[PDB]
Parts: sequence; C-alpha cells; structure tokens
Amino acid sequence: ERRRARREIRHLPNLNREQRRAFIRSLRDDPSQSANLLAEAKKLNDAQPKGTENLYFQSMIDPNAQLTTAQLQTYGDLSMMEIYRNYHYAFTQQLMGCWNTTNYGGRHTLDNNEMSRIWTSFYTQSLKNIIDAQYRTAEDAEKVNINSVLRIYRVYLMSIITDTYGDAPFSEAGLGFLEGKFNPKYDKQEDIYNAFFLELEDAVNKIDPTKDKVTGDLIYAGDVTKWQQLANSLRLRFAMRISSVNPTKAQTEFENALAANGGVITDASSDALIKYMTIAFSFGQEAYSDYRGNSLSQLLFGNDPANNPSYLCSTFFNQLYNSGDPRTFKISRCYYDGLMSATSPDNRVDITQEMIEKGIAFSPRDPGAYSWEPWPTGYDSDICAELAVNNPSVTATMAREVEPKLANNFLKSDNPGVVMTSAEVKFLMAEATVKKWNVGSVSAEDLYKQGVRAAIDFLTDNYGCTATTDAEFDAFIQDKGAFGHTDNQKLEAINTQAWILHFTNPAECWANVRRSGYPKLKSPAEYGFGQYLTGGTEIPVRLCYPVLESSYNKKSYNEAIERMGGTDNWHSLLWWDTE
Amino acid sequence: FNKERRRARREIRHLPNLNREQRRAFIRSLRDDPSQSANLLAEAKKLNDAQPKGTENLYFQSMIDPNAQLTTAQLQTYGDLSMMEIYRNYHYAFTQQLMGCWNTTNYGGRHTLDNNEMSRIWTSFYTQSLKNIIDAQYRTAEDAEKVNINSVLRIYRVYLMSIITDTYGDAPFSEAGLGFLEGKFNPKYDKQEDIYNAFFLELEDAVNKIDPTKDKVTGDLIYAGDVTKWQQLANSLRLRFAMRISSVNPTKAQTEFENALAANGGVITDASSDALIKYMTIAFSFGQEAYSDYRGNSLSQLLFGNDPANNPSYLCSTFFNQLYNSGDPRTFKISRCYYDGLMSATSPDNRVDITQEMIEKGIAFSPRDPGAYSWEPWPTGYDSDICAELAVNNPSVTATMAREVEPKLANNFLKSDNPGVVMTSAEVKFLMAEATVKKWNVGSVSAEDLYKQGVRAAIDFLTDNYGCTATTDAEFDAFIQDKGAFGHTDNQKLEAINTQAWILHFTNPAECWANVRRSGYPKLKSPAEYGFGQYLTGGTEIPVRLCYPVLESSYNKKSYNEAIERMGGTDNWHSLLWWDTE
Repeated sequence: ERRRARREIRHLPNLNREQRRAFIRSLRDDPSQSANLLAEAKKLNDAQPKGTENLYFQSMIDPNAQLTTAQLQTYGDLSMMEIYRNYHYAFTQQLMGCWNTTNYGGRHTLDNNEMSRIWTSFYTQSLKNIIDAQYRTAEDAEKVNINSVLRIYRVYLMSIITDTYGDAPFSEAGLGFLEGKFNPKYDKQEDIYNAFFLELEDAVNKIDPTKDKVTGDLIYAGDVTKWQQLANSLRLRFAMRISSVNPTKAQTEFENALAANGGVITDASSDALIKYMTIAFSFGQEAYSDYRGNSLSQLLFGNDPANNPSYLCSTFFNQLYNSGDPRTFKISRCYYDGLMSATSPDNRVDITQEMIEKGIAFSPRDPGAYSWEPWPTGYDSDICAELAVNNPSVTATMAREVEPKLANNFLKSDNPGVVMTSAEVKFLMAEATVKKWNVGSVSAEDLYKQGVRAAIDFLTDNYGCTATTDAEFDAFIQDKGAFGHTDNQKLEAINTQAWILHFTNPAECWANVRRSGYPKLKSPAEYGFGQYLTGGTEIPVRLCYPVLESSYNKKSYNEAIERMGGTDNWHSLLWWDTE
Repeated sequence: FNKERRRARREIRHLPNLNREQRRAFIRSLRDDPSQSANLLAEAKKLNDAQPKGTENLYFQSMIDPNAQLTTAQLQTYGDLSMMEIYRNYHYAFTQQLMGCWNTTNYGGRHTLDNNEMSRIWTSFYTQSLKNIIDAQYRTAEDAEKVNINSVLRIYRVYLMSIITDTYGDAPFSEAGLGFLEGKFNPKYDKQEDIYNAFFLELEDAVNKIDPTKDKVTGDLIYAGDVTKWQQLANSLRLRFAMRISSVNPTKAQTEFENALAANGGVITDASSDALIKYMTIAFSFGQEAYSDYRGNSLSQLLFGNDPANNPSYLCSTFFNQLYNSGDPRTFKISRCYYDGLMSATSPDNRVDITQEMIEKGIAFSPRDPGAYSWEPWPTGYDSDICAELAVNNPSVTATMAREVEPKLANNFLKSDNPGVVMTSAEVKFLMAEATVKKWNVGSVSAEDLYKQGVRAAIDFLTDNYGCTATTDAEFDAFIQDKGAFGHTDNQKLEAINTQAWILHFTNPAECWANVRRSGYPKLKSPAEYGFGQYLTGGTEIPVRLCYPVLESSYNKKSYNEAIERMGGTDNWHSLLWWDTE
C-alpha cells in the first residue's frame, strides 16, 4: 500500500518537486495515512493544470534566494523587530525608559497583536519559504549543501518560534502549498527539540564541499565547513537549553556535538553574523518591505528618537558600571540630542566624559520606569554652554540626558544580525565543565575568561568600539569579573556574562535568562511599579499564541493549550524552563 | 533642458553604484522637477556611497525579473486575503449589493470609520504590487528589446493606481516607489486631476510602444502575453477613465473617448478579449499561511466567509429588489435561499436550496435594507417540509426557517477559481451606450442596441465565467421588452445603462463603487432612510471616499498635510473626489 502510493505520487504530472518530496516524506513518517495522502496528492495534481505561471513558474525564486531572503528577514523585518523593543529588552532588563519598552514589557501589558509578530512574520514568509526550498532540494545528491544549509536555518528560525511560544507548528508547517493542508498541528516543544538535534546532525553529515556552491549566503558567503561549525554550535546551545529538564540527553547531545564533523565555533573568525547594508531609516510604507538593513538598529534608534531613545535599564547598567566592566561606556553613552537629526544619530553631543569628570551620577531606569519618572537630577554642561553661543536653541542644563542611552555604534543600519558567537561557545563549554560533563581537559575558569575576553573583543571587531587592553582586561577579570569559588557562583558568573554578550541577540538573551535563572531578575513590582502590572506580577516566561490561531486553527490550538491545563498564559513555563 | 538639470543628469549617469532602474528614476525626477536638481544630485550620491559591493543585497540574487513582478501583481489584485476585507467591509455596502453579514453592516452599512480597515488597499499596494510594478517599469524603461513587458507594466501600473485614487483621492504616483530607487520615502500626493491626466498619456504611449516582434511577455495571467489584447485593455481603460471624467471635464472626456476607439488594437469589443485574472482552486483557509498565498480568489473566499455559518453574504434589498422586481433572469442565478445546517466550514457544499420551496408556498424573501443585520430586523420565517424531513435524520437540523428567508449569494460566486475581473466587453458596450446618448462620435450603432448588447453580454458573462444556467433568447427578450427596457428620455436611458452596469460590476466592487459615485445611478439612499440613522457614527451620507492611513500623518506628514488641506484641513470621507461632481 505504501509502496504503491509512493510510485503514483512520483508519477503525478502536475505536482512540482517540493510537493512530491513533501508527500513522499509524509508517507515515510505516517504509513497509515497512505490512502489519505494519495488522495490529497491527486486533488492537488488535478487543481494545477500545465505551464503553471499560476503557481510556480512565476516567483521561481530558487532555493538559494530563499536563504538570502530568510537571513535578511531575521533582523531586517521592521514589523517583526518591534517585539524585541516592546518585550524582550524589558524582560531581560537591559533597556527601560523608552515609551514602548516600559509600556509593554516593563509593565507587563498583554497585547496579542504585539506578541504575534514573530509568529506572523515567520509562518507567512521566511519559515514557510525555507520549508518549501528545503523540500525542493531534498533527496538530491547534487544539492546537498543548499539543502543542508536550509535545514540548519530552518532549525534556527524554528528555535526562535518555540523559545517564544512553546508548542508550535513545525512538522506540518508550510504544508498548505505543499500538500493542501492549511491547519498544522502544534508539535510539542520536547519533540521539536528532539528534531533539532536530528536535523543538525544529519545536515552536518550531508554537507560535502565537492558538490553545489551556495550562492546566497549572507552569513558565511557559502563556506559549508563554517555551516557545520554553526550547526554543531547550535547543538551545544540546544543541549545546554535542555540541561534542566533532561540532564542525561543534554549531556549526550552536548558531547556528540563536540565530536561531530567540522567541530564547533572555536574562534571568532567563524562567528555567525548576517550582513546588512546601509539604507535610510524610514517608518513610511515602503520601508516595511525592505529587509536589506538592520531594522532592530533602526527601532533602537527609534521612530521618536529625540524623546524616546533606547535608555538603558538600571539592572544592566549597574551590572556593567558597578563591576568596572570595560564595556560600560562602549555599550552606553549619555548624549545631549537637541541638535540631533530626525532620521539618523548624527550631531549628538557626547557628555559622558564631562559627567565623569564632574562626578555626576548616571540615572538608568529601574524596571517599570519611564524616562520622565523618576525625573533625574541634572547638572550644568560646559560643552553645551559653549555650543549654545552659535546654536541658540541649545540648552546648557542637562536633565534626562544623565540617563545612559544606547551608544551610536549599535544604531547603524549595517549593524550585523547576530546568530551565534565563539564567545557563547566558550560560555557553554564553561558551564558544561562545571556540570562535570566530558568536554575536554580545559578548565571551566579558563573557558569563562576566554568567553569574557571574546565577548569584549566582539564589540570591538563588529561594532567599532574602542579596544580593551590586556591590562584593562586583567584588572576587571581579577576583581568583579572573577569566576567565583562555588558552583552556583560559577554558574551565575558564566550566565551573567552570557547575558551581557547577548545584548545584541535579544531572542537568545531572553531564552538563556529563563533557562539559566541568571541574572536573578526581580519583578518591576519590587521597584515600586506593581500597581501598573495589568498582566500579572511575575515577568512573563513565554508569549501567547495569536488570536487568529484560536479561531482559524482551532483544533491544533485547543490541543496545545490543553497541554498547559486549558489556558494560554504567558506565566506558563515552557517545557525546558524548570527549577 | 536647464543649466542645473543637465549638469546633474550627467553626474548621475556616471555614478558607478546605482543600478539601471535607480538611474532611470533619478533621470525622470530631474525631468519632472528641474528645480530639485541640486537635491536630487545629493541623494543620488548618498545612495551611490551606500552601495559599494552591494549586488547580492541590492538585486543580484533575489532578482525577481519584470515578468514575475507582473504575475505577482496580478495575483495580488484579488488573491490578497488581507486586502479583500475592504470590499466586504465597505464597497459592497456602499453600493447596496450586500448587507446583513456582520462585517458588511457594521463597517460600510453603518458608516463606521475604522482606520485599519480603510487602509488595506493603500498598505497592500504601496508595500507590494504597486511598488514592485514601478520598480520593474523603471528597470525595463527606454529599452527597445523590452518594450512589451515595459508597456504591459505601464498599463497595469495605471490600473493599480486607478484603484488607489478612486478609493482615496490624491495619492502618491509620480513619486511612489522611490524608497529603493532614490532613498525617498516621503512621496507627495499627486492631485487626482493630474493622476487622471497621466493615465491617458501612459495608456496612449503604452499602446503605441507595443511591438509583437520584440520581447515575449511570459508571466501574464490575463492574456498569456497577447500584446494586442493588452492594447485593447489599455484602450478600454481609456474609455473607462474618459467616461469617469465626463462630468468634471466634458470636452477632454469626449476627446479621450473618441481617441481610444481609433487607437491601435481597438477596444474590447467581444468577450474573448475580456480582461480576467486566472485564479486556481486552493483550500479556503484563514490561517497564517493563507495570508501569503495569492493563488486563489480571496474575494470569493471572503464572500463565503471566515464565519460562514453565521455570517454568509446576504444580499442587500436594493440589489435583490432591483433584480426581483424587474424580472431579471439573473435574480436566482446571483442569489438563492439556502439552509446551511449541514454545510462544511471550509466550502459551500451540502447546502439545502429552499428557494423553490419558498416560491411554491408563497414565502416572502426578506433581503436586508441598508443598515440591517441578518438578525435585525428579524425576518418572518416558515416551516420547511424539506428541512422537517431532514431533521428526522439529523437532530441538529431545524425544520423552522428563519434568516434562511434572506437571499444569499449563490455558490457560483464562492469558488477559489472565480476570475479576477478587470474589464469586460459588457462594460465597453455600456460605455458606448452612454457616449452615444451624450451625442459623441463613436459609431453608427444606436444607443439602444449598444445597451441591449451590454445587457446580453452581462448576462452571458455569468454563464461563461461562473457556470450559471444559460439565459435563453426568449427569457432575454421578455426581460428587455419590459422592465429591462432602455427608456425614452435621456435620463431614463442613463439610468437604465448605469443601473445595468451596477449589476454587471457585482464581481468588480472597485469599479462598481466608482461608477455608482460617478453616474449617480442607481440613486442610493442613506441607511438613515431605512431607520438606522442613530447608528451612523461616521455621518449620515454614504461615504464617497476612504481616509488615508493615520500613520501617513506621522511618517509622511508634509505630503499628507498638503492633501488634506485641499479638503479643508481634514481627512473627510464625505469629501467628493475630483471626478465626482453634479
């Protein structure tokens, strides 16, 4: 029955290759559905008469160009990036004060449309296109590289979805075009993570530099050996992610990845960074269909950049400042923005050094706080007094300017899109070593210090920040940057430093904070804003599914929320988030 | 040709990093506004500097070619599920063809201003198809080996822009799509009068530039690339727009109309040249993936409904009574009364047709007055023998009909593979009939014969494209000789013509609303006159346009302010469009 059905599907004249491969894979995965799958395939065949402009001969965007589009969308999609400014950067307590960040994430405002942005953007565009391109190139010896790269990036995009929402479509995602199935079930997160390891393992073993050239790669320019390092490093990320919920599997998967073909990312020259270019910052209509620039950087600059810049949260600024971290004023500056352009961070007046010379206190925003509440004590700026002689609109008394802001280096359209770094690999190795897994002979303390060093150099290499010297590094690492002398101290140190590193990777930052428990963040209620937390006191640990799904993918959604006790609650812990 | 302009053009032709469509756009902007030469030159240099190695980012991998951009634009026209909501929400209520469905009554039927619902054509076209078409047009412009795809793109650009301006009025056109091309994300809103001037010029030039010995058009879902039929479409659009402006500028309208009839290729004279976008059968879904799938007719999906059991497409009384009371043979081709208790959620299968039962028992049909919900007012029902027998074997079936006595849109119009109507030969006949009544020099056929030909073509249009039962010659003759007749005075003839065009445009809600507004026919009354005045939060008169997205006020403020100043300082959906005059 199964073999008869496969032959008939191979011989349907009007299916395209990705449709055929999808049906054949579904036959393998679920042989009982042979009769059903065969009938759906015939229906699809009958509906697609010859010479299909009306389908596929149009926007015959090839698999490599889907890779390009998917990489661009990851940080280039201006509608999707709103989720990070609204929610993630507040939940990780790194930014606070901008109206958007304080209102939504800082004060626990449930807003289903704002929460839906990752779901909507990926399942309508890049994850759907990657899945179609993966099936187009599947089981084809002459395309194993583009196929493997697509499989790796499919896993990466899916990891953002499941780490945001929990159970979600994966195995059945994208099957409307491929099989006429528009109502995908939500795979269990545990099964999704199982599939991650299997996919990454297989992709690593199918890559073969003698086969097809990967032409649309904005991360590694087609270097498939680096793609194996990325895949194996992602296995380490996902192995560490499940280390609380399934310690035994976690250790096995972590050790398997270290021994796999290609190795992992051991050095910054194999960092996985999406390349973006310089385009104008616009919030007009046409900008929402241009993914060529980093739109996260655009948003952190702001649609209201003079009055709602990216102010830093006190949790993050004080960690940096009070520890003597050399990145404190690489990541943040105090600026007077009275002469700043409306569309770019030009003509800002850096008052950071003046504040330091005069001993003025920096006033970062507590979780829950707006820039105007509490209103900070300022000071008289000599720099701005001198500016005011030829620029009469300039004031010389600073007020909210003493609230640290994201530095200009992180407000550039050509800022990279961070996927994964060697610094993270070090931190994952350091934590695997503290947990006593078999990961080599290198000590956890040497790996930690290598990670901190890599994370500092990361800002110098990719964002133009001032270098840190060996002596500056040694002063920091030998004092408040030190590793610690208990296991809990060492885990705190490692994951407090990963948190700093992941500032430019908000999806991973939020995942590792929730997974590791570090740093130990307090609810805005503890800072006095508890009366404002309409969506509950505790910092949300996931986001809710779109209302759309509850009405138009009802059976699948109902299955998912019944696994959580019958409700879709953003205080409900994800499967891998355990004590 | 002015000193600053020519110096700037030369420097731009020399900038090494602009691609071809970017260079052509800057050149065209210099022609259109020579005073901006210094500005344009500076934005060109900025753009050049930002594109050093570029290529892959720019275009060179994701290179959807110009023919594919045509296909995508045609698919989006009716396949974009988010955009099609605007027609069910507003147009079909404003034209009083559908009423009763919650969406149609709440938004259009009760004049609810909702920015997000009004924005859908604006956002869909300016982020996707109009932007893509403009970029493809510039990429193929002034190139002798691509004059056919270029001319087709210019024609479809005009068509998409005509939907936008007939919806919102003044709108970006000449400066639209220049974010990628020039770094210009703040386009001015061209005056509608100027937009319509550019329509006639563009369509004329496109018709004259087409040359069958040059490039093959390969992604065309309307005519499979037949460039002579594209000329007929372009010339028929010239007739449409000529008649559109026949009240505001009668002299230009007459000249443009007569010119189009004599242009190369002629107009659409026969149904075999009807301009119809081909859609395929896909499943009806409102899930995530369905919103990026343009292969099916999403208007038909919406008229079936996201809530099809409780909110199907109920007919408005103005439309149903026009059909029923005139003896129109299409009355029960366009509408039926259906019991939907056993109907699937994703397809109109297994409906119980109770129309004949209602007629045999003398049950009054209860179509929805403007303003009414299916449940308000509640209709007079009856005991169905058909459903009583069904209910013995299916306890979920009701034997008592209630809102089932309200006529619904027939299944023929609820199919994924319904065509996307751009323009028909039947409309050309109605335009010819009206141009003859106005005494223009358009041929030797009498206005009455042209009218009768339009009515015949509009009826056969349903047979040919929607599988409706054919109408016989005898049925046609009985209709046309009685209540379907042409009339004796000019006003009677204009009323008959545009009342019949209104019926024809049922499956073309953009054109339907435009011609109702332009012609004044049929004479529609506000929902206030049917007793729903207290619900008309957006004002008592039927809106005559839709408002701009509010975010244009934040991110395109200068241009938006210029446009609303021409309406007195406010974005007024009671403010008549330039071509809508007494």
